[PDB]
Amino acid sequence: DEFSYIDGNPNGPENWGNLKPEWETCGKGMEQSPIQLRDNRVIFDQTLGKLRRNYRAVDARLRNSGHDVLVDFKGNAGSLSINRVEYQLKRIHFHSPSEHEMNGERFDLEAQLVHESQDQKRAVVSILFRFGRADPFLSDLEDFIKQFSNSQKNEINAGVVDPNQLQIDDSAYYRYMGSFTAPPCTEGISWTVMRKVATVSPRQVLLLKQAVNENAINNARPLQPTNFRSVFYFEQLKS
Ligand SMILES: O=C1O[C@H]([C@@H](O)CO)C(O)=C1O
Repeated sequence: DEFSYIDGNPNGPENWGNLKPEWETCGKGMEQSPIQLRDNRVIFDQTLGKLRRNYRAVDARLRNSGHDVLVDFKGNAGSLSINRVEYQLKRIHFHSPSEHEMNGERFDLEAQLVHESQDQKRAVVSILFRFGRADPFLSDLEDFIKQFSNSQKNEINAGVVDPNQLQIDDSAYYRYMGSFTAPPCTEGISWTVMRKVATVSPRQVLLLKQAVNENAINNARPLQPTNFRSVFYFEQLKS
């Protein structure tokens, strides 16, 4: 699991796919994430509907992987519905700066909600943030996040973590097929990236960045080629 976000280094993002056989798709796959999201190339699909979530507050652990901080839910944290297929919410990864761009703009943080169906299909819902008012979700975790920095520990019980504190506006999003954004960069992942940009405070991002290894202080994978794949867009009109 040594990989780095330092461009130019032997273990850096351009080389991920040559580091070990298990990571080859990082270099050779053609539906890699993240990508550029461009309004002028989207296919509109009114048929997708408002994003259908039913999430539940539940017991969680915070983990420092060394290259990101994530929330790891212990109980059943509820689920996301796409095409009446149901995907359970398992984890939330944090990346600063953002990995996705929207019309050429890179944001200050991205949160990625990883879900898994019983069929084991994967869907990720991404939220993009600009510096502003604190994020209510991270507020309730700040003192736990701090402990990665004021101590030796790399897991922490965060108790009950509520995903309905997340800044998700269900009325508009992008949708496309992609990959995990870190090794093993596996494909077949449905991505939903929320149009509405949330806010997070600088203090909150700093806490996150304090937590990780040095080679991961910025932990965004560079944008990958779109390669002609389709990008769908839904947006609910006032009518
Ligand atoms: O699609 C994803 O890739 C990231 C990974 O880069 C985390 O470090 C993750 O877990 C996702 O939600």
